[PDB]
Amino acid sequence: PVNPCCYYPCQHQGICVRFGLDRYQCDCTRTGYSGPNCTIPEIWTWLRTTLRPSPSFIHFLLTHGRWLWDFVNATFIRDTLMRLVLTVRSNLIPSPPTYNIAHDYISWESFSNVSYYTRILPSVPRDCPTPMGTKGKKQLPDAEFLSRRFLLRRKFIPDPQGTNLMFAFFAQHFTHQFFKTSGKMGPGFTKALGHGVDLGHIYGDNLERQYQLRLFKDGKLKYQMLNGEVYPPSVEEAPVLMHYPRGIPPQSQMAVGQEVFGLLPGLMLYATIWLREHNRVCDLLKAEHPTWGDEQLFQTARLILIGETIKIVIEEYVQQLSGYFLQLKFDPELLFGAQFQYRNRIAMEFNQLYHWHPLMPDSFRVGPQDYSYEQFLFNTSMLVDYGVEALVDAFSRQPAGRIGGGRNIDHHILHVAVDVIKESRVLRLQPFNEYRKRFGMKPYTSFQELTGEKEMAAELEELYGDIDALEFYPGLLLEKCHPNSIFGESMIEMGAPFSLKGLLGNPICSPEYWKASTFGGEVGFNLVKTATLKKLVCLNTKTCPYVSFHVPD
Amino acid sequence: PVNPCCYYPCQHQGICVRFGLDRYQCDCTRTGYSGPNCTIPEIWTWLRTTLRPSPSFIHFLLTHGRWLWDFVNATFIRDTLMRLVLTVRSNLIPSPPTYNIAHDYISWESFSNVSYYTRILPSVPRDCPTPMGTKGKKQLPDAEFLSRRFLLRRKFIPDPQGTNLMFAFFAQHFTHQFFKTSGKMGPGFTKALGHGVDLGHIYGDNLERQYQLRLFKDGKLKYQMLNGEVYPPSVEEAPVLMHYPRGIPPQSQMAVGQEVFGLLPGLMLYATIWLREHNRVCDLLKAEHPTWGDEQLFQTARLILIGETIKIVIEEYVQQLSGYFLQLKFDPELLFGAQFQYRNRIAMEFNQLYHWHPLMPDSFRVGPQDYSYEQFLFNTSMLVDYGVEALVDAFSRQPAGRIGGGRNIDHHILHVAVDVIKESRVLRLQPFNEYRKRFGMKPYTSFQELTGEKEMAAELEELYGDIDALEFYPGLLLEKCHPNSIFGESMIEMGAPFSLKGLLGNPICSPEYWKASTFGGEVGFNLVKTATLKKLVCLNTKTCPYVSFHVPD
Ligand SMILES: *[C@@H]1O[C@H](CO)[C@@H](O[C@H]2O[C@H](CO)[C@@H](O[C@@H]3O[C@H](CO[C@@H]4O[C@H](CO[C@@H]5O[C@H](CO)[C@@H](O)[C@H](O)[C@@H]5O)[C@@H](O)[C@H](O)[C@@H]4O)[C@@H](O)[C@H](O)[C@@H]3O)[C@H](O)[C@H]2NC(C)=O)[C@H](O)[C@H]1NC(C)=O
Ligand SMILES: *[C@@H]1O[C@H](CO)[C@@H](O[C@H]2O[C@H](CO)[C@@H](O[C@@H]3O[C@H](CO[C@H]4O[C@H](CO[C@@H]5O[C@H](CO)[C@@H](O)[C@H](O)[C@@H]5O)[C@@H](O)[C@H](O)[C@@H]4O)[C@@H](O)[C@H](O)[C@@H]3O)[C@H](O)[C@H]2NC(C)=O)[C@H](O)[C@H]1NC(C)=O
Ligand SMILES: *[C@@H]1O[C@H](CO)[C@@H](O[C@@H]2O[C@H](CO)[C@@H](O[C@@H]3O[C@H](CO[C@@H]4O[C@H](CO)[C@@H](O)[C@H](O)[C@@H]4O)[C@@H](O)[C@H](O)[C@@H]3O)[C@H](O)[C@H]2NC(C)=O)[C@H](O)[C@H]1NC(C)=O
Ligand SMILES: *[C@@H]1O[C@H](CO)[C@@H](O[C@@H]2O[C@H](CO)[C@@H](O[C@H]3O[C@H](CO[C@@H]4O[C@H](CO)[C@@H](O)[C@H](O)[C@@H]4O)[C@@H](O)[C@H](O)[C@@H]3O)[C@H](O)[C@H]2NC(C)=O)[C@H](O)[C@H]1NC(C)=O
Ligand code: MNH
Ligand code: MNH
Ligand SMILES: *[C@@H]1O[C@H](CO)[C@@H](O[C@H]2O[C@H](CO)[C@@H](O)[C@H](O)[C@H]2NC(C)=O)[C@H](O)[C@H]1NC(C)=O
Ligand SMILES: *[C@@H]1O[C@H](CO)[C@@H](O[C@H]2O[C@H](CO)[C@@H](O)[C@H](O)[C@H]2NC(C)=O)[C@H](O)[C@H]1NC(C)=O
Ligand SMILES: CCCCCCCCO[C@@H]1O[C@H](CO)[C@@H](O)[C@H](O)[C@H]1O
Ligand SMILES: CCCCCCCCO[C@@H]1O[C@H](CO)[C@@H](O)[C@H](O)[C@H]1O
Ligand SMILES: CCCCCCCCO[C@@H]1O[C@H](CO)[C@@H](O)[C@H](O)[C@H]1O
Ligand SMILES: CCCCCCCCO[C@@H]1O[C@H](CO)[C@@H](O)[C@H](O)[C@H]1O
Ligand SMILES: CCCCCCCCO[C@@H]1O[C@H](CO)[C@@H](O)[C@H](O)[C@H]1O
Ligand SMILES: CCCCCCCCO[C@@H]1O[C@H](CO)[C@@H](O)[C@H](O)[C@H]1O
Ligand SMILES: CCCCCCCCO[C@@H]1O[C@H](CO)[C@@H](O)[C@H](O)[C@H]1O
Ligand SMILES: C[C@H](C(=O)O)c1ccc(-c2ccccc2)c(F)c1
Ligand SMILES: C[C@H](C(=O)O)c1ccc(-c2ccccc2)c(F)c1
Repeated sequence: PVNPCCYYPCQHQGICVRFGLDRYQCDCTRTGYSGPNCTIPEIWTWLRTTLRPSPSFIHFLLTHGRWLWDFVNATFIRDTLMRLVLTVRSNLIPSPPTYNIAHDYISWESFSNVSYYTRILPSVPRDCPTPMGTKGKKQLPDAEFLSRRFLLRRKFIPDPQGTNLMFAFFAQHFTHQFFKTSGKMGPGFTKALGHGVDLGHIYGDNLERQYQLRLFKDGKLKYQMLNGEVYPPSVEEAPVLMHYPRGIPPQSQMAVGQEVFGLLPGLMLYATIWLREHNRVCDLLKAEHPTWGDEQLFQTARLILIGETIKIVIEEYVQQLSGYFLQLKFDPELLFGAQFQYRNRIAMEFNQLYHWHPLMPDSFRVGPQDYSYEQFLFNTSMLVDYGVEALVDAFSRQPAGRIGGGRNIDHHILHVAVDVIKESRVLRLQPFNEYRKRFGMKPYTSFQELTGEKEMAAELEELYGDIDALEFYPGLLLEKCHPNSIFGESMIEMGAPFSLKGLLGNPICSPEYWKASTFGGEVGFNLVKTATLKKLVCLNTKTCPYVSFHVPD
Repeated sequence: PVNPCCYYPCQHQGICVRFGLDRYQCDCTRTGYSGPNCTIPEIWTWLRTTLRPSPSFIHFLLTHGRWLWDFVNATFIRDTLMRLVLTVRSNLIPSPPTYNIAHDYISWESFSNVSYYTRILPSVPRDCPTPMGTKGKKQLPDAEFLSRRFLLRRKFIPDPQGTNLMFAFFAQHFTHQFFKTSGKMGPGFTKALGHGVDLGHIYGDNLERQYQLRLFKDGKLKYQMLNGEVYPPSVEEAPVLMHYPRGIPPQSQMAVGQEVFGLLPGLMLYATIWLREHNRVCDLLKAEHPTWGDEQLFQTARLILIGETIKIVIEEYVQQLSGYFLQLKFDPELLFGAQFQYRNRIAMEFNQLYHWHPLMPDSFRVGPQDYSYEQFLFNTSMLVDYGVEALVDAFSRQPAGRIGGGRNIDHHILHVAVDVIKESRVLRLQPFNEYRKRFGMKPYTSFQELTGEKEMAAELEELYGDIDALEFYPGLLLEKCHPNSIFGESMIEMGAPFSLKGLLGNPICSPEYWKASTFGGEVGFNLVKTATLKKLVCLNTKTCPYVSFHVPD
């Protein structure tokens, strides 16, 4: 008796449940559809899907007609559209969360145990005929071969949207606060229990670590002075676990919230900027509240930095990534009149989707000097040698690589993609086409439709045998990009829901928290409301360099 | 300089914040008022409070005109009113939670660390002139004296609403799943991390314990047979820590989710009933899903019992307690059109308010036998000696004591009340009158108004010196009771918000979870929708005894 749920019979978010020895039933509750397979639409459902323009057409609208968008951005329409974007995208993410690596069904354990990443679609049942369900071959393509053939960079392909390394390192720094897969527990488990923008990559993911990083004076974080500049303290002064190669003296190791940030100067650079910002805010708070103790100063500054982070991510980071002419806006009040849960649980699919390694260049240019990967990775003196401004200027000027399209991952880090594919099979992620449907898109009917070309498509078809066997991550990276864009429609249609839900799902965005008193008053509240990448850097450096998520002109 | 917030200047939920060396500012955001102290109403705010009838009047309407209610209860008006009750009561509880014993302000730590109970009103600042703020004497009345004088029972006072011991033990059993103050960490901390109806008192508050309790076959819980009846297993078979007097061997201990249930036959009675219900549901589930494994059977049965619990608590437990002619209803769908957060955090005030020791009798009667506290407490054989049916019958027949009114706590357990008062001072809970205002009532202007009499009021005035110095717990237990009611209005006006938010705030009540598939299909969903105290007992016992939360007529 072949498990009927292996055919993914239930459509439009209907839930497949096994009944008896060989039957199945689809729970169509609130899907907007009825029938054995949740395929019979109600009137409003049918109209909505019949009138909704394609993701590609909407993408076109949002990236053309600057004159019209400028006009619209200056009106209430900006708010109307931002609210629509927030609600429509977020609603595709279940909240409270549903499944995890252990339970392909709702359970109290999945709801309460936050050491688990959640998941949007249940796993491919273990008893299915093929690894992907019922389609494809008995054995999936070799992960290594797949990576060498379709993901390995031949010649660097710059991002057409002008994205730079300042952006690339921000993305890596930012995402590493909520993606922290546990080596000890295995795939499907995380150590970032905050499951969102808690800034645990600055303050630590646990209390004792936070306490080791804190000065416990004026609400500040410990630090050290080098060349008259402020930097994170060494592991000697802040006895915290850091992942550095054996053989590196403790005095040369910097201690920050995230244990892996010693890996790249680009990561430690952001750790330095944010640490400086935290202490700068502590100073502003104390001037306003001389009676406050160290604890309240520390806690309030953290809330302010969380807000500054979400503000910058929405209005500058996502703005650069989307390429939209619509001026995005971070305003929690846009959701006060809607039904929305202020909670977030990080999905394993979101983790996979965010492996944007193609962004990394062939080498790292700092002024007239060109640094190789061996001169960059784990280099513990470069940040201090050049200082914050110099590195920000260089990273802001160097272009990052295009993410989608294929063949654009530097050989130095290709092994990461190989492991992502291997872990996807351990997590038993459903095929790319099933995720397409889950996020409102039609499944691809062939590999040529996916790639937009013929040679790679033919080889993929040979390897996978069926488009319905194509895996999640490979599909995301091999999909044809939007015209002159950094990646394809799926990265946007699937990634936007996860990202936006994770930003606005934060408790500081709730009516209960979003008030001036939460941030120590008007001064703190305005810091959040007017935060900018430029101010983040320049209010914390001697001089102000070129700073942006876009390469200069 | 005297801390200005010691005067509780900000009204209507405005937040008091210290500015400069001696100033304060009230954050009136979304309170519906403006002005230095949030006292100037907006037009709609003024209308709402002017047309709003008093709690006493509303109570009258709900306990009179049975003929009218009988009509209402059979129409959709029942739903309209239940939704109104749910939303208006729940809106008084902040969500996400705000403060805790360490932070009298919003912070990421308060939001994320669930080992802390939350609190609704901040503590009395440690630097205030008097223990309660600015009113009263420099020293509060001795806790032991206060208890002896006003809380000690002199003559048993039965509850005029007919509440029985079956109800009392349900209340004790039920609340002990979310009130588990940590002896190690101290006041302000809890071990019940589920913060609500997770049934941790049946399955254990931690995974390791749950695993020792589970059979790992058919999704069931371990059990043992005695006199042909099913009971919880022994600690020898289920190696779990249970709090029993030293000298009682593991083979003679019963292992259940909550460590302290061996203390009373009444507690183990419910532990036994729910254990039998769990395994019963597993049988029903397996019949429907023969392909399911032990894990899914166990998790699904747990979800069903959670739903059954909420159903019985709202429609029978709270119904009995309220004495309303309005037929309360548990229907999550009532809130699907409203803005509501599906989460809960247990408040320290809710813990205090739920110390209903007056309910306990002078002795426990089982048929012709009358057992004393010395014979009842920690009795290791009574449950098995009599069996479930006999104890349910006896407890359903014996009257429980009136909660409010004062002087009704049996001397055997008066020490608990003494400790509650002492814990209250450690927690630095604000005065009863501040809580009255926080929950929408006018503060009492004198002790005579509070008690409704002259004798106790006169002595209370002498001891406290000022009505605004009266503490939270004593205030709840000494306030005059509603006509022929089990307690006063404050217990209802303050208790209803916490209780209802805790019941509906459960994730199973969310649109995401409230579906047939969550409970294994229609059979499981109906078990929840039709749950009853009588069925809970009789579908798990040989014979059907008198079972109710009210003594027989
Ligand atoms: C979140 O969710 C994750 C995933 O579930 C949790 O992972 C960890 O917790 C699990 C439970 O502790 C770990 O499971 C392992 O199970 C092994 C097998 O043990 C079996 O259970 C008992 C063992 O007890 C037996 O009897 C006596 C009684 O006193 C006992 O002393 C003795 O040890 C004896 O074995 C028994 O019925 C069986 O025969 C088995 O022994 C354990 O050996 C192992 O130590 C562990 O407990 C799981 O491995 C943990 N780690 C991971 C990554 O899975 C995580 O804890 C959850 N987080 C939270 C906060 O809840
Ligand atoms: C939820 O919230 C509660 C309440 O905060 C929290 O409670 C528990 O956690 C804290 C922090 O771990 C415990 O702290 C206690 O106090 C001291 C900490 O003082 C330190 O001071 C010195 C600094 O240490 C230096 O750093 C070196 C690093 O290598 C170290 O080796 C040396 O010690 C060195 O001196 C030091 O002198 C001292 O030893 C301490 O490190 C602890 O020692 C003490 O044992 C306590 O842990 C709280 O007590 C603890 N429990 C309570 C009830 O407060 C929970 O953990 C939070 N829960 C979660 C999930 O976050
Ligand atoms: C835990 O609970 C169990 C019950 O489940 C306790 O055991 C029971 O104890 C009672 C009294 O201690 C035993 O009483 C039985 O019936 C009569 C009762 O007394 C009669 O009524 C009054 C009281 O004196 C008098 O007017 C009458 O003349 C008459 O004495 C008693 O006399 C019998 O001898 C008989 O024991 C009951 O039998 C017993 N049940 C069992 C199965 O043991 C147990 O003690 C308790 N543990 C603790 C620590 O107290
Ligand atoms: C960690 O990062 C540090 C950067 O802060 C590294 O250091 C710097 O390393 C560079 C490269 O080795 C070093 O370069 C000096 O010498 C260069 C001479 O080479 C010239 O440029 C071209 C390269 O061959 C030729 O075309 C040209 O003819 C000439 O030969 C010169 O270009 C540089 O400007 C510079 O003078 C820097 O001096 C180092 N700076 C410091 C502060 O020491 C360090 O090596 C990294 N650590 C590790 C282990 O890799
Ligand atoms: C020089 C650049 C660079 C290097 C050496 C690099 C290295 C790694 C290594 C090593 C791993 C872990 C792999 C394993 O197999 O266990 C990993 C994981 C990961 N990395 Mn990348 N990474 C980037 C850039 C780099 N990453 C950029 C740019 C981003 C974009 C946001 C990114 C995002 C991720 C994500 C997301 C993970 C997964 C983290 C987790 O699950 O713990 N990264
Ligand atoms: C026979 C009767 C009986 C006994 C011996 C009993 C005893 C105790 C003891 C001892 C403590 C812990 C006190 C301390 O000072 O630390 C405690 C706590 C508590 N009890 Mn009563 N208790 C009841 C009945 C009893 N309780 C009933 C009935 C209820 C009503 C719902 C109730 C509710 C509470 C609550 C609530 C707590 C606090 C739990 C927590 O903070 O851990 N109960
Ligand atoms: C609903 O989904 C099932 C499962 O894929 C579809 O397939 C079933 O019905 C077909 C129609 O006769 C049979 O030919 C298939 O063998 C059978 N497969 C299984 C797994 O039972 C079914 O057609 C779908 N029905 C609708 C109305 O869409
Ligand atoms: C706001 O609340 C405060 C505190 O209850 C009120 O009290 C302050 O002002 C009074 C007016 O003269 C003084 O008599 C009090 O001593 C003073 N107390 C403090 C906190 O310093 C104040 O009157 C209220 N103001 C308004 C506009 O209602
Ligand atoms: C109501 C007015 C409609 C005008 C039709 C606009 C046509 C836009 O056409 C768009 O062109 C893009 C490429 O440039 C494609 O990628 C989109 O899928 C396609 O819809
Ligand atoms: C209310 C929001 C409306 C957004 C619609 C903006 C879409 C911009 O549409 C633009 O209109 C121009 C007309 O001169 C065309 O020339 C451009 O090709 C087209 O992209
Ligand atoms: C013309 C400008 C319109 C701006 C509104 C865009 C926001 C709607 O975004 C929509 O969200 C859906 C669910 O996530 C997706 O399935 C659609 O493809 C996407 O276009
Ligand atoms: C038509 C609407 C008329 C509204 C009349 C406003 C009445 C509320 O009046 C307010 O009462 C408070 C407490 O007594 C005072 O502290 C405020 O200063 C006062 O403005
Ligand atoms: C009885 C008349 C009641 C009128 C209700 C007042 C509505 C709120 O009116 C507001 O008052 C503010 C203070 O000047 C202005 O700044 C706002 O623009 C205005 O909308
Ligand atoms: C829609 C909800 C309506 C609630 C109103 C219920 C109030 C019951 O009101 C009752 O009406 C009786 C009339 O015969 C009087 O005799 C009772 O004294 C009075 O309490
Ligand atoms: C006549 C029937 C009326 C049913 C509506 C009752 C529900 C409203 O309940 C109200 O909740 C408020 C907030 O907790 C309290 O302050 C009010 O005193 C209370 O009556
Ligand atoms: C605003 C816009 C949209 O909703 O279309 C949009 C586009 C892309 C993202 C996005 C952000 C991070 C990873 C992947 C996708 C996003 F979060 C929002
Ligand atoms: C339905 C009614 C109301 O809201 O008035 C009501 C009355 C009393 C309670 C209540 C339940 C447990 C402890 C304290 C109060 C409750 F939860 C609900």
